[PDB]
Amino acid sequence: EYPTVSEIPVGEVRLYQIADGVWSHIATQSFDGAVYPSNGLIVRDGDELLLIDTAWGAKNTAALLAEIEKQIGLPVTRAVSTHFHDDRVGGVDVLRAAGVATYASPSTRRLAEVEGNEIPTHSLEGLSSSGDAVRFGPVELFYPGAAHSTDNLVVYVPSASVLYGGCAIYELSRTSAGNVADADLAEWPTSIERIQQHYPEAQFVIPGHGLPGGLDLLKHTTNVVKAHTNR
Ligand SMILES: O=C(O)/C(S)=C/c1c(Cl)ccc(Cl)c1Cl
Ligand SMILES: [Zn+2]
Ligand SMILES: [Zn+2]
Ligand SMILES: [Zn+2]
Repeated sequence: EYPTVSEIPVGEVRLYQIADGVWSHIATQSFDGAVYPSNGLIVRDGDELLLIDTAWGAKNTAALLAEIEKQIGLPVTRAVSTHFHDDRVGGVDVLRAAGVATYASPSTRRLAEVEGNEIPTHSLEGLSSSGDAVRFGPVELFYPGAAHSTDNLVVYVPSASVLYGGCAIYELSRTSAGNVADADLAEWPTSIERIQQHYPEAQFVIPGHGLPGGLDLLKHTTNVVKAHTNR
């Protein structure tokens, strides 16, 4: 029942309700002749919504906002991008234009800038050291250490025990490393272990791309990362 690529045309965005007040948003993008899914999150915060990550580009992100207004009908007042790649910040200018306050760690902002990507307006403090956590509205933000990228954040929704790993976490069907040009292969397994230590009670784990599962996705990612390491 969780949507896959074949069900989502590029341009279109799906919402999937995970818990009371918790959805993922799912979009697709075609790159080098293949089509990829990508996840983000939506958390209700009173009469407003917190958005985690864009839907990978301006077009998809504009469709995400229309889809949220149509299906949920509460305003997106804030957005956090969990790292500096285009699937996380591509569409930030659309959010900003719609009056959404956009946020990211200083480190994510600097890396976006260097990459020439869109740049969240606000800087998130308290997340500079591995193991650091801060509360941001209805979620906890966690910096596990470098993994898929040096800046990657993970997000936890304590009310629903939902752990959103972003692109630091692989789905189960993904058995080979994705793009790791910006990865810290050496630290990645250690960073995943910090996630496991901090959220042992997580009941749903969302990867940046593909199908959700349970905490097994953490060991799965380490397995893939270590395999790639020994290539
Ligand atoms: O494997 C992943 O989760 C991602 S984010 C791959 C990637 C990278 Cl490394 C750079 C740029 C872009 Cl656009 C993408 Cl999609
Ligand atoms: Zn990435
Ligand atoms: Zn990604
Ligand atoms: Zn596995």
